[PDB]
This record gives sequence, C-alpha cells and structure tokens, in this order.
Amino acid sequence: SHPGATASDRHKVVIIGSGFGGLTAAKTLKRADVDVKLIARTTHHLFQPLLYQVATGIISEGEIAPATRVILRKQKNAQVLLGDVTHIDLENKTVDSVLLGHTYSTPYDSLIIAAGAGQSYFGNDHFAEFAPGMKSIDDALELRGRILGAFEQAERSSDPVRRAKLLTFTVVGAGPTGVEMAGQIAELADQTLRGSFRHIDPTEARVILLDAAPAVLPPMGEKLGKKARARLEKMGVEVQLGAMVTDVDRNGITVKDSDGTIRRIESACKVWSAGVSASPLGKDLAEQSGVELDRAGRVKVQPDLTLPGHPNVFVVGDMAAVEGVPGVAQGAIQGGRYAAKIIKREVSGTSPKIRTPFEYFDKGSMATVSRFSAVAKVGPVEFAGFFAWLCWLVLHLVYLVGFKTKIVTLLSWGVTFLSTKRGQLTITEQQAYARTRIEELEEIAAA
Amino acid sequence: SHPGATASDRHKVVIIGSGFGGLTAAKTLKRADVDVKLIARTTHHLFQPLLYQVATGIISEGEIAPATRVILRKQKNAQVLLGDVTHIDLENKTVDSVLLGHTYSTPYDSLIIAAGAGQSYFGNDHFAEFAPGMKSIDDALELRGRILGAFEQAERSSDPVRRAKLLTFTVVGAGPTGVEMAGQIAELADQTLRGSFRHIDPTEARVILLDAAPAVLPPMGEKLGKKARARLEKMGVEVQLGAMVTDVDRNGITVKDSDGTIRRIESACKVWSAGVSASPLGKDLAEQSGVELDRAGRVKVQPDLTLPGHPNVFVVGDMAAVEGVPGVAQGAIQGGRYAAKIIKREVSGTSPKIRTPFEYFDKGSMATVSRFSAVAKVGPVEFAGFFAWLCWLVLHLVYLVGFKTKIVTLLSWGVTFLSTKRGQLTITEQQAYARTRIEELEEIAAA
Ligand SMILES: Cc1cc2nc3c(=O)[nH]c(=O)nc-3n(C[C@H](O)[C@H](O)[C@H](O)COP(=O)(O)OP(=O)(O)OC[C@H]3O[C@@H](n4cnc5c(N)ncnc54)[C@H](O)[C@@H]3O)c2cc1C
Ligand SMILES: Cc1cc2nc3c(=O)[nH]c(=O)nc-3n(C[C@H](O)[C@H](O)[C@H](O)COP(=O)(O)OP(=O)(O)OC[C@H]3O[C@@H](n4cnc5c(N)ncnc54)[C@H](O)[C@@H]3O)c2cc1C
Repeated sequence: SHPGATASDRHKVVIIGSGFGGLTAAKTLKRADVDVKLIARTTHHLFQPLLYQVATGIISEGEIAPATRVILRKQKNAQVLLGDVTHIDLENKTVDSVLLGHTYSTPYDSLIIAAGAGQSYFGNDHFAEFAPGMKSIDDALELRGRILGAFEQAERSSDPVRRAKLLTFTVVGAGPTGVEMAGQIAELADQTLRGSFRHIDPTEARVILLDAAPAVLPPMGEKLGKKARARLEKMGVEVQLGAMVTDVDRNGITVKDSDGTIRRIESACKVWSAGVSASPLGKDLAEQSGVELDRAGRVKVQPDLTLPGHPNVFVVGDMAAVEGVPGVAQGAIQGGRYAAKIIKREVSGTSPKIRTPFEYFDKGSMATVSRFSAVAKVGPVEFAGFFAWLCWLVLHLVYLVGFKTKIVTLLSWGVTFLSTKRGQLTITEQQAYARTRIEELEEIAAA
Repeated sequence: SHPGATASDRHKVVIIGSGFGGLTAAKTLKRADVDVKLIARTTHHLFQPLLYQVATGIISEGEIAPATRVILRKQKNAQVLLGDVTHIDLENKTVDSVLLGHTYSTPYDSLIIAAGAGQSYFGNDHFAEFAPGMKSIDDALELRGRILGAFEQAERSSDPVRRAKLLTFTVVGAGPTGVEMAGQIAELADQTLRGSFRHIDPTEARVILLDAAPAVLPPMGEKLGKKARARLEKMGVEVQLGAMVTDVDRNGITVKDSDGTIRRIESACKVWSAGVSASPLGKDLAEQSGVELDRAGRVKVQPDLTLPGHPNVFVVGDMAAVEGVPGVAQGAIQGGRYAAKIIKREVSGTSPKIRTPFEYFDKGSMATVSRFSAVAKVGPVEFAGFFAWLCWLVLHLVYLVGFKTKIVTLLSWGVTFLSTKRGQLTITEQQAYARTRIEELEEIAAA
C-alpha cells in the first residue's frame, strides 16, 4: 500500500505513539535535520497522571488531552499521523498502520517505539467485560459513567440487597492509580454527592481497595505505604490486602485471601488497575529480532534502548524493560529524549564511535491519596500530608499545556478542594456502556 | 411493577424531562405543598443553545450540562430520577420508565410533560446513519469526532478525489443550528487548524449549507436572513438554498433543487439540523386522548397547556404546539413556569374558578453566525454584526449555572475569539462511531 505520508530525501524518523516518550522525541528533533512521522492511535497527548480527575468529574478532557497536531504546529519537521500501528517490519523497515479501514505502510530510516503499556488481568482477560481498566479517556469517561450511574440506579432500587450491591465500589490494585481512585470515589460519595439523594444516603457507600500485594504503594516503601493506608482507612476506604482476585462477575468479585480462605464481595461498579502489560507490538519485535521479553512482555532493550541487531530501532517508556528504570512519566520522557538525541547526534556530521548507555536520573516519585494528603519520596527525604499534596499539584500543573489550560485547571482545583462542587459530572449511557455493548454484539456476530 | 421513587401522602407531581420546561417547573414548585418526581433520560440539564460550542471544541460538557440532581440539591421536596419514560398511562395515572432493564411505574396526581423535540429526517430516517443530528452531548461529541476525523483522514489519503470528498463538510438546514455549525466549521478549518497540517491545507476545505427554504433563518425575516447569508458567504460557506435532499450516503448527498435539476454533493461529514419531530410520547397521548398532533407530532394542547379531558396533565416546551409560540428556550421556560404556577395555585386552595390562558411574553430572538457577527431581533428593532454578537454572548452566559462555569466559559471565549486556539479538540473513535457501529451490529443481530 501507499505510505500514507509525505516523503523526503533526508533521513526519515518514524515515532510510534503520542505519549511522553514519542512526543518528547518529536520535540527533541525540532531542528535535527530529519523528516519525522509521528504515528499515534489517537490525536491527543494524554497527560495520564491527571486522568483520575477526569474519571471523577474534576476536570475536562481538554485540560489533559491537547491535540498533538496542535502542539507540533510550528515544527515543520514533524507530520502527525493518526493510525493504529498493526505491524512493524524490521527487514523492509516499514511501519504498517490502519485508519478507519485504510492501510498504510510508512517507511523509516530510524524508528522510536513509544507505544507504552496497559494494565493487565493476568490472563483472565474476560474480566475486562466487568472491571474496566482506566488507561484512556474512553476508559476515564466509562468509569465516570459507571460510578455516577451506580448511585443513579441505587436511588430507584427498592430492594435493599441490590442497593447494597450497587453502593459497594471495588477498586483492584493498590498502586498509585488505585489509591487515587479509591480516594476520589470516597470523597465523591461522602462529600460531593452529600445531600443530593432522597432515597439512598451516599455516605453509606462502601469503597473497597483490593490488592494481592502485602502493602499499599509498594514503590514508596513501607513507611509511606502505611501512611497512605492510614489516610485511606481514615476516609473509610476498606483496604483489603493479600487478597487475590479469582473471579469476576457483573455482580461482584470472588477473592482468595493469603490464608487460603475464599470469599465474595458483591459490587456493581468495579475498577481494575493491577499489573502491567506492554503493548502487543512487543511480540512482533520479539519474533523478528529475537529480543526477549519480560513477564508483562516489555522489551528488554539493549543498554542504548535499541533492539539487538537493529541499532536504529529504539523502544522507550513503559514498553521498555530498562533495568532499574521505573514505569513513570520521567522514564518515558528521559528515554525518548535519549533516543532522539542519539538520532540527532548521528545524523549530524558528528559520530561517537560508541554510544554512551542510557542513564536514568531519578527525580523522585509522588502519589496523591486525598484532598490535602499525598505521599512523596525524593532521595533520602520522605514526606507526606498537606505539603506533599501541594508539591504534587504544582509538579503536575507544570506539565499541562498552555497557560489558559493551567488557569482553568487551577480554578477547577480551587472549587473542588475549597468547596466540594465538581464541574464535570456529565455522564451518558453511551459513554458508560458502548464498549460492553459492542463487544457483546461482536461476540454474537462472530457466530 | 413497583414505583421507582419514595412514597408521599401529599399531592404528587411528576415532571418528565430535565430540560428548560421540566427543570423550570421543578424550581417553581420549591415552596409548594407538593411532592415532585423529576424523571429524565439523562442526569444533566443540557443548555442546548451552546451545544455547538461543544461540537466544535470551544467548551467542555460540564460547562453546559450541570447535573440536575445537583441543581435541585437544596430542594427537599424534589426527587430527581434517571429513566427513559417508555409509557404514560392517563387512566391509571402512572408513568412507566426503564433504567438499565429495570422497569418502574411512578404514580402521579399532576403530570408535566417536557420531553421536547428532536430534529427530523422527514420520511427518510435511515439518513440518521450518515447525517448525525446534533441534539445531545452524545451528538455534540460525535460531530466533533467526525469533523476533526475528516481532516485526520484527509491528511493521509493519497487520492485527491477522496481528499475532496473528505474536506467537503455538508450542513443540512439553515435554521439557527445550521448557521451556527456552518460558521464554526468554517472558522475551524480556516483559523484553528491553519498550519497544523502538512499534506492538506485545511483552508481549501468546502463548507456547504443546504436548505429547501428560500432564505436563511426564515424566523428572522429577509433583512437579517440576508445579512447572515452575506456573512456566511464572506466566510466562504457555499450557501445552497432551494435544495431538497433526496438521498444520503456514506459518500455524500444527492439533492433535487427548485430548478428541478439533480446534483450530487460528494461529502464525507454531514450534519443534519432540518425540521422538527416531537418526542414519540405524543403518540401515546394521542391514542389515550382526543388530542391532535402537528405534522411534527407536537401536541396541540388546550389554551391552558392541558390535554383535553385531563385538566392535570400539561405539555410544555418544544413538545407543545401552542399557537403563536416559537420553539425556543423562553417558550419552554414560560410554559413550565405557567404549568407549575397553576399546580401551586390549585393545590394551596387558591384556585380560580377558571384558569387564565397561557400568554407567551415574546422577549425577542437572536442567532449567532460567526466570531464577531450575529443577528438579533427585539420587536421593532433589528440589528446585526458585532454588537448583536456581544449581546448574544452576554445573554447566553447569564443562563449558565455556577459562577466558575461562567468564568471558565468566558475564558474559553476569550481565548477562542481573541486567539484562535480551542481547548477541547479531544476526540475519540468510540465517541465518533459507537452509535452507528452499535446500530449496524444490532441490525446484524436482528437476523
Ligand atoms: C491513571 C494513571 C496515573 C498515572 N500517574 C502517574 C503519576 O502520578 N506519576 C508518574 O510518574 N506516572 C504516572 N503514571 C504513569 C505514566 O502515565 C506512564 O509512565 C507514561 O504515560 C508512559 O508513557 P509512554 O510514552 O511510555 O506511553 P503512553 O504515553 O502511556 O502511551 C503511548 C502512546 O502510544 C499510543 N499507542 C499505543 N499503542 C499504539 C499502537 N499500536 N499504534 C499506535 N499508537 C499506539 C497510545 O495511544 C499513546 O498515545 C500514571 C499512569 C496512569 C494510567
Ligand atoms: C443546536 C441547538 C441550538 C439552539 N439554539 C437556541 C437558541 O438560539 N435560542 C433558544 O431559545 N433555544 C435554542 N435551542 C433550544 C431549543 O430550540 C428549544 O427551544 C429548547 O431546547 C426547548 O427545551 P425543552 O423545555 O423542550 O427541553 P429540551 O431541551 O427539549 O429537553 C428535553 C428533556 O427531556 C428529556 N426526555 C426526552 N424524551 C424523554 C423520554 N422519553 N423520557 C424521559 N426523558 C425524556 C431529555 O433527556 C431532556 O432532558 C437550541 C437547541 C439546539 C439543539
């Protein structure tokens, strides 16, 4: 098929994914004398660290999903392209991608693969029918629709047992995303929706946080983990640890405890955030290059982030199993900047006889837990509570794109944390259920 | 089935619909000795007059669709209920409604029906697959997705004829909604997207406005119609009046014009805004009572907005074919306020022996057409251009809910009209296509 892009005589760089890694590599090449194609599943650079805020009504999509086409407007080297990359050919050096039924095969001279990773159901993938994984704005608006729709259904239901099922919100996984969602669902129940219902009282809702890990926020170490758990429990989140999920239904979760006892949580709204799994592309690389994969399928790239035998092909960010590098936005930013700087330095007249390995400069890490409470670790300094929460807000606000976007974010935080109102409580049945409806109908149509 | 609401011993008022007439009747009953159930297809009070700003990326949904449950928070006598009303029984004084497959039957002593109206495809409702009608947040986000996705496809497409198909945006109907959308699609192509592309130039896009009417904005008379058309034509919108749509396809529209000639507008993205049809509930009323329907199916309510023989059942807003009352938000607000005041007056024993008929107080009408241009008519005075546009903005800003909402919309206008950036260019494939892909798979599953 035709390449679906503008061609050039100069060195051709293809960047896959609009993520932190892909967009950082694109910005890095802004004057590198290369022709850059950036191919992405979606038009927007999703600032995922605030996704839980759109999933729980605090901010709108445009605060966190600026169109990547508009970010790169002035960069004449870069062409942003929409498309699901379905295959990568390392022998013919093409990236093959699909857009609404049209297939394109864009050639490259160097390739940066920043397709990232998702959460994982550990092989019980059918759980995805019942416990959505928040990883995209489609997921975030689905979770908002299911969360608020559970209260909207509970208000009408006469049966007390069905109301108890509806008002039990179960979050799986106690990593940052799960602690964020359990916190915000608890505040949403007992502060924002306070007094808005006549038959139910939302303050009676149960929020349950499940993990097989023995501690909350394993990355933070024990002390901040216990500090966050103490905050969650003070908010009445029922943190349950050592619980392995064994089954999921539209009605609930069946879990096995670390003692081996089996028990069930009746729960209508469910959220999945446990585990990780690299994008499917990793297997196409593995069978072609012979690069091996970790469990979770992340590409165990070479010290310069390349594939063995393909020194112009780089994997960056969550898709790469770089030793000692955590799956965090700074890891993607730094990996993409590194790969793009290698490209820039080798397409220029300069040429290092050997590349310097990638070094990750760990800036520390943070996780929010609640209004006025977060945990943060910065080298030897471990701190928590209100000051850590201010630092978390400021640090994440610095990464938002455009000054008006920051002002409107800051106003939405001001209202949502000083008052308890929330702006984006819009939900629709289509946003809440279309994915389920479509997958069910496709399973019928496959007959 | 059981009632899907709390019981009460006092006079029971049921209100159908969260829009202007329904919510206005609810807010009017805040101090009456009545128990109010408000049943609505969606959780939000959609301020439809700014819906096109959602559809073209200017503002977020939460700026125009506050959760109606939260508006009525302090009104202790009102219960908001989610549900698609499937049937109204005038003999058993009951409203039957469905929510995720659960069916409830709510009794009433007085009923206010404010289900409103949609646009109409006349006899050819199969066009709805190809020409979305903008009437809900689901539709506004679908139009946003299919508009931006047309440029996103055109950027890749090697075939010039397919690009010409993609970059021709066809708006059907020259009422307010059509002039708004044609104007905004023209500004979006000409200004916001300018320079954001490498293969296409968006300023080459064609925007076509089709109506069978001989004038733009028939409601506003020839003078303001001409000024609106002249503004659109100066923006390069190709206004094609006197053209009746005869067929619509995935590829385009075939029209027959007043000359009797047949021509085809090849066009990927279509928007439908012509005609009106009342909520299907009108048939249930016309079966149970001697009430007539318009050709639009609007209910020819009696002079007190009641049904013949049902002095306590009222129809208000766009669903009511009140003589001389236009299908505008003030007609809904005034009709709902009237019906609710009649209820308040009679329940308190303050009843007159005869109800005074409904009198619509015509506040005048306005229609925006572009950045810095609109038309306005206020009784004897007719004016257009910048001052009409500024007055239109102020007037519609005053109706939004919450002071932050007004600030954030005013900032979004400040950026979008002084600069050219737009905050909410976020789109997703699911938002753009789920409706059609579901109806296609249900048409398979009907086999
Ligand atoms: C809810 C949530 C909260 C988080 N909070 C934090 C936090 O507070 N701090 C922190 O440090 N990290 C946080 N993270 C982690 C952070 O988001 C990731 O580490 C980072 O986004 C990784 O970026 P990436 O470029 O590797 O991949 P991403 O940016 O996640 O995605 C890459 C891009 O490629 C696209 N893509 C994927 N597959 C394909 C394909 N086949 N074809 C084409 N395009 C494709 C995707 O659409 C996406 O645009 C959070 C993550 C989540 C999900
Ligand atoms: C694009 C656009 C532009 C507009 N521009 C203007 C303008 O310039 N000026 C102006 O004055 N007005 C404008 N309007 C408003 C419109 O012309 C009407 O005047 C107004 O929307 C009438 O409101 P309503 O009271 O009938 O309620 P609607 O807005 O019609 O809302 C009806 C409500 O009933 C609910 N409902 C419907 N069917 C059912 C059911 N079966 N069961 C339960 N609930 C149901 C819906 O979910 C909704 O909440 C515009 C509307 C649109 C879409």
